[PDB]
Amino acid sequence: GNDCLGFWSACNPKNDKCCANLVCSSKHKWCKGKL
Repeated sequence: GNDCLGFWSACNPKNDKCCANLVCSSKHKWCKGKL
């Protein structure tokens, strides 16, 4: 079914597949918390 990533999980700035409403930092390139 669904598929997402956790926290501090590497991802793509063009395709954010993070969970918990996380954010894919285009800098660190990971699922961080949108401040």
